[PDB]
Amino acid sequence: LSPDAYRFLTELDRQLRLLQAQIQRLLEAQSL
Amino acid sequence: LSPDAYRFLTELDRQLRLLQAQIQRLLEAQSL
Amino acid sequence: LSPDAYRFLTELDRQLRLLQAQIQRLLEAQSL
Amino acid sequence: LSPDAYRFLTELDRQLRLLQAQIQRLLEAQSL
Ligand SMILES: [Cl-]
Ligand SMILES: [Cl-]
Ligand SMILES: [Cl-]
Ligand SMILES: [Cl-]
Ligand SMILES: [Cl-]
Ligand SMILES: [Cl-]
Ligand SMILES: [Cl-]
Ligand SMILES: [Cl-]
Ligand SMILES: [Cl-]
Ligand SMILES: [Cl-]
Ligand SMILES: [Cl-]
Ligand SMILES: [Cl-]
Ligand code: NA
Ligand code: NA
Repeated sequence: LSPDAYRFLTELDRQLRLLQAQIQRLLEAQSL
Repeated sequence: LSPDAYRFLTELDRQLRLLQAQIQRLLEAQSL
Repeated sequence: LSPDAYRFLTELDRQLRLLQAQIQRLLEAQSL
Repeated sequence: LSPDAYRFLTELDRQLRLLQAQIQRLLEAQSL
């Protein structure tokens, strides 16, 4: 990867991780 | 959450986890 | 959907749309 | 972008577009 692509992917990864974490918390919070 | 919403979010979560993992592997694979 | 689930999904959608747009712009910007 | 990065991002984009579309359909399907 180019530096620029690396940087971009790093920022994408951080955002996706945050979203995934929000979904995971919501699922975990469910009374079954 | 409704069952339907729970199910939907579960499947979304699984897909996002797979994508995040692909990005993480690509980043990790970079010679600095 | 519950109001809460609707609200959550709305915010998720907005974030994903922003990410997708960033990727699309990067791809479009490529000299082939 | 490298060819490899371009290819990767293309596939990521396709997957995200599919997910976003699923969320959008669910939201649109809601009786208010
Ligand atoms: Cl550079
Ligand atoms: Cl550059
Ligand atoms: Cl950047
Ligand atoms: Cl049901
Ligand atoms: Cl139902
Ligand atoms: Cl489903
Ligand atoms: Cl409420
Ligand atoms: Cl509530
Ligand atoms: Cl919220
Ligand atoms: Cl190559
Ligand atoms: Cl290569
Ligand atoms: Cl590939
Ligand atoms: Na719900
Ligand atoms: Na690159």
